[PDB]
Amino acid sequence: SHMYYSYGNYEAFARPKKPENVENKSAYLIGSGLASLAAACFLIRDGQMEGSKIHILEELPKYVVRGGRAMENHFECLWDLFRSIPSLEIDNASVLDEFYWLNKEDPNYSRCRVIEKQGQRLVTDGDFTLTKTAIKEILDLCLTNEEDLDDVKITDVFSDDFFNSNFWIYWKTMFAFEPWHSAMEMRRYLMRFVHHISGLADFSALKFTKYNQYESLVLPMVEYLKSHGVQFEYDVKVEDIKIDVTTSQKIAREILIDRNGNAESIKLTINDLVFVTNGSITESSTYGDNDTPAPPTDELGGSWTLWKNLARQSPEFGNPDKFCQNIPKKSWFVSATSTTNNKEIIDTIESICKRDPLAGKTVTGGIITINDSAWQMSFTINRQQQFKDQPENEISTWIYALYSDVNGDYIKKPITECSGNEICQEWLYHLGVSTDKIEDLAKHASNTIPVYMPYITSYFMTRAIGDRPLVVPHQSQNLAFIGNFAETERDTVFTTEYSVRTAMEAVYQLLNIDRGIPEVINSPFDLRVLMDAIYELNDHQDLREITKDSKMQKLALAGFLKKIKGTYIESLLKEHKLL
Amino acid sequence: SHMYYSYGNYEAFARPKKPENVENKSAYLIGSGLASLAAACFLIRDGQMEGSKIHILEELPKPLKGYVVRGGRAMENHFECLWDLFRSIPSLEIDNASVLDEFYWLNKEDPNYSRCRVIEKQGQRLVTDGDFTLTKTAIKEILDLCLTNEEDLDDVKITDVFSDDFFNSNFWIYWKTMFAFEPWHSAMEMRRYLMRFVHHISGLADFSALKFTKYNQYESLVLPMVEYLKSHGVQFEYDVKVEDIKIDVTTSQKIAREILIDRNGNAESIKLTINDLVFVTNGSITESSTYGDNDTPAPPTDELGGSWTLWKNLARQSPEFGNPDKFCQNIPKKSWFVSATSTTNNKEIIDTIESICKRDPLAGKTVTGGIITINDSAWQMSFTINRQQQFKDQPENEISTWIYALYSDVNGDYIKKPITECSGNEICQEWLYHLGVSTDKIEDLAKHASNTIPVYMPYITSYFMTRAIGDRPLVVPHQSQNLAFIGNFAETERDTVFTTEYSVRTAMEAVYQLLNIDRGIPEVINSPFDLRVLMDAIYELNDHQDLREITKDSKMQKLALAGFLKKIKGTYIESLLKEHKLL
Ligand SMILES: Cc1cc2nc3c(=O)[nH]c(=O)nc-3n(C[C@H](O)[C@H](O)[C@H](O)COP(=O)(O)OP(=O)(O)OC[C@H]3O[C@@H](n4cnc5c(N)ncnc54)[C@H](O)[C@@H]3O)c2cc1C
Ligand SMILES: CCCCCCCC[C@@H](O)CCCCCCCCC(=O)O
Ligand SMILES: CCCCCCCC/C=C\CCCCCCCC(=O)O
Ligand SMILES: [K+]
Repeated sequence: SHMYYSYGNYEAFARPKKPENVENKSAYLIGSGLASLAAACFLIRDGQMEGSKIHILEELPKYVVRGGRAMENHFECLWDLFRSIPSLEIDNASVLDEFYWLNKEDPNYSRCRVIEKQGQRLVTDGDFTLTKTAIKEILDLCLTNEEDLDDVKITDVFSDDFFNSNFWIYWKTMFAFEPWHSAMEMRRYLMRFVHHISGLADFSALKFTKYNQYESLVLPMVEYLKSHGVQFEYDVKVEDIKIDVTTSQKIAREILIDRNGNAESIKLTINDLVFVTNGSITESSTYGDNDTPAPPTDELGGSWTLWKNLARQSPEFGNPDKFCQNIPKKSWFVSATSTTNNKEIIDTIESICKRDPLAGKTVTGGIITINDSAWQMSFTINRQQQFKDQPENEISTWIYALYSDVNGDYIKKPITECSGNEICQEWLYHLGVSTDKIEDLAKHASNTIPVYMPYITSYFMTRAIGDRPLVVPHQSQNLAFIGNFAETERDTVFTTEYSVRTAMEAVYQLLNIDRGIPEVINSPFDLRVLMDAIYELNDHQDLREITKDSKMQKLALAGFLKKIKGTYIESLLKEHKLL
Repeated sequence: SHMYYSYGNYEAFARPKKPENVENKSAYLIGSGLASLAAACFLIRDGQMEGSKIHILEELPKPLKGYVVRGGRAMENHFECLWDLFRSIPSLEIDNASVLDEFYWLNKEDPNYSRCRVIEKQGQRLVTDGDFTLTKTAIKEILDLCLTNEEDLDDVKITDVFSDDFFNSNFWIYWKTMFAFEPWHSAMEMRRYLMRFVHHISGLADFSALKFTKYNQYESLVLPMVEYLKSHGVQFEYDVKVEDIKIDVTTSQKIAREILIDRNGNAESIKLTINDLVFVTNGSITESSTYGDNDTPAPPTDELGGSWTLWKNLARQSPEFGNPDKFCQNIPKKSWFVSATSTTNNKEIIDTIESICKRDPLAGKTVTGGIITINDSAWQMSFTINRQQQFKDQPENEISTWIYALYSDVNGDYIKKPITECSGNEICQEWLYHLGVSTDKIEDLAKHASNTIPVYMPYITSYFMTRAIGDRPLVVPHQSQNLAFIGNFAETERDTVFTTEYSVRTAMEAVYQLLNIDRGIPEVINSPFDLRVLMDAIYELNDHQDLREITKDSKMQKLALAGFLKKIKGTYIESLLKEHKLL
């Protein structure tokens, strides 16, 4: 139905024929976020649309870290795209090459993932400490149809054993799950990343770009698009799109914009495609400084207002209110980037992560979680420096806190009432810095910039099938929805992969491109991977240990083992350490 | 061990860094087969070896009485190494396009499928054509074979693991003819085939999973590689017969020291260092092939040509170099030996084929979509007509049919002689007979309207001979510093021989190991570990029966299924089973 899914090298390496009649078509891409950028690259590369017919409408005209960071090997659509984007750092190489080599020579992993009691490593760090009841809850969730998970919370499907496991510590902090978030999305994550469970506790599965996501992913694509003549249109806010929703078709007819404070309108025909990135987790963000809190806001911005205006033209365009209203005041809102050249801080980090922060390699290898922090705070030092023109004596630490309405342990205030230096103080406290030194180090030996993001948890809010518009709604002729609030099967939002996937599916479907789209990696269907998951989830126990204290399963196991003794199934189980 | 297996787009699209010290290395590739050429291409593209330091050593120096077809078995999408290679090889047909791009577009424009797979009784379609007619016993035997460890199948034959129900099934007709399996062949390799291609079980009977090049293999695969290699300065050396390679074998090292060659009559010797790599294609299924013509049989032979002599000479220097005798010796005389290429512009023959395969042979698109099997032919004969013409110099009013017989020592039904005693025109008459041509016309249409070239291949079944782990050398034997074995008599995991993929796979593995290239090699496709594929396979193997139909007969299975279903009622597992038609 205008696209199909594939895997393996045949479809990966094959090139689509130029799509029919693309020469008389144009594209309008609302926003210059990564999904729109990705949709424009696919239009250039696989649609062979001329860049002059491709219009990226962005609101803006013309340290803080984190647009994105962690990636994995099985970002199948992202790597398809970025093998074709030249590096801005290596000659005759793609962003993929740069990244692939970088991560070979300095492969990621954490030497200390969770701390407590002011800088001590958690004694069970590395184990999931899941009881058999918790594991059963995990499988039961995977065995639940997604259809049966409308509006279901994480707390509805897990008991306290689960929430007391180390597993949950590692999972909620690395992915930013709150207990009230969508069990649907939690389920997709479990199945989506099962091949990396072996790397969950020590982040051995993660891979990072050289610099921040903008210097390493966005700018390369902007440059790719500029060299192909893509028209970037600034000072343009898209307020509405008039869509004709009939019994047989949906056609976007008109883009209503404010172009430099002036109300204008872009008339569309059936051959003008519109790519809407609906919803935004970064909109309405505010910034503090070392002595000022990022001020809280519940303002809807352009992105949310546009989706709401689209949603009033058809329920098939989604339900933005499920995502941008009723966000619990406890949710993550604040992140901070703390910069310092102070040797005591840097040295304290080294004595925890066991790596020289200033060496230019992995440091924390991903977030260290402060497990007994009131704020449920985690922080990471990536490869330093994360910016191109930053002094090589400086580190930049990124801090976030899952709980926003709880007094700190040292700064007895909610993070939303904290200046940069105060967030720094709470962090240094949990690092174990002598409290007699913390205040001055935060105020005069560091600079910490907080950001308040009202919608940073928005992707994970409990939802129902239908709350997210399909990438190409039923009967849509020239309208697609892209990014992490659009609907596609199996893949997990809050990833850059999801933004590139939806962009590729939108371009391919709307132009009818005759090439397969890589399916979400088939890990949860791979018996090899499933064998490993059991092994790892049970903290490296074989099937005899797993069933030890249970009469019913040790009898079923016995029967099974008599049946499989000396077979290939036995050999597989042994290779995967289950026997 | 100097490699790793991978899958997914990350490693597929990634480029390896230039391997360490490759500027001081050279390569010698014995022969111009596809594996050797494939290796040369990986040397260029991923090794970044200088072309002038790559030396292809080929016997031949650079007279047949008709077009000859072969080498062009089908391909499938999940030839993972092959497409990794040919995405990088320029098409000679389409500008600005790889061989993959050309193949890809062609097979979407003219997808392959068969409209008539098995005939009998002189041109009549098999009534059950389409079905596997597998009994539950037979199905249990297939599954029981896959659940057997490879190690316990040493020297086991296919007749040792299957019984009467299976051998009487359409499945086995389809299977044995399309893959050229003999009942005495390796059950280990049959097992690898079962698992290797389980994702295509739905395409077995109508060939809808097969893909074909535009032209014969040499024009579509080999010649693009040769021009890639020559454009990069690669050295081709003709008139070179390699007789032996001196290998110093020691506790911690195997090193090729010397290549003993006959170069245009003269006994010569290429001296090697550890930095000169040698790639050996050990054994050959086409070695010692002889040709006949429309009036002459291809004369039978037992000669061990150069390839089999070279391997025996290597096997003498270490048991890690394999057992060539398990493959080139004691080949049964009933084995497939003869194929033939029958070329005609005669409208009665062409129209007769059209009436069977339901397509115009001369339109330039799929014709038979792969072999048609004559199920009741004494010879167990099959024949295919690919897209026409398979040769760029051939007239547009001509077709060329490829014909083979699995049984070489059995009288024909019309020409009452074994195929080995038959002239090109006699093979054609036996073929025409089974097409339904009136016997009054068969002699004249085979003798004056057709030109049939037979080929006798002593070793054409040799890939499938019953073997034991260890008979095939590893692609890079343990501790080998500059010696690799490539092609379909070298050992790698899971993959299936008698396929171009296996040749390219070994090539890739050899080059990557010997040069320590830091990029993943695509694993054999993971279909046999894929629950969705295994579900589809149960459905298809039981001729599209959901599980309730499958268990009707066994009141106890009817029960076990009763329980399973309540354990999974309303769950994802149920939904998957319904999606894959088992409920
Ligand atoms: C701090 C942070 C860290 C992250 N880290 C990771 C990570 O480590 N790994 C990972 O996989 N993922 C991560 N993510 C998720 C990832 O960043 C997102 O999935 C992705 O960046 C979203 O891209 P998008 O363009 O689809 O969404 P957006 O970029 O939000 O798309 C909307 C954009 O278009 C513009 N726009 C919106 N509305 C309008 C309008 N009406 N008119 C004009 N312009 C408009 C806005 O400027 C906005 O930026 C992270 C996200 C954040 C916020
Ligand atoms: C496990 C394999 C790949 C996982 C995909 C990663 C993307 C996860 C996503 O939920 C966004 C993360 C949000 C911010 C949390 C802190 C960042 C920690 C981190 O970068 O992992
Ligand atoms: C696990 C048991 C498997 C059950 C039977 C498996 C059947 C495999 C079937 C079909 C393959 C059909 C042909 C696919 C491409 C062949 C390419 C070639 O000729 O080399
Ligand atoms: K899929």
